Amino acid sequence: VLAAVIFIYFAALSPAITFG
Repeated sequence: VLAAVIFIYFAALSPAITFG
């Protein structure tokens, strides 16, 4: 389950890092 949590963390850093 730890692997899955890290996958969603990166998915949230895509739209959070972009300035659009």
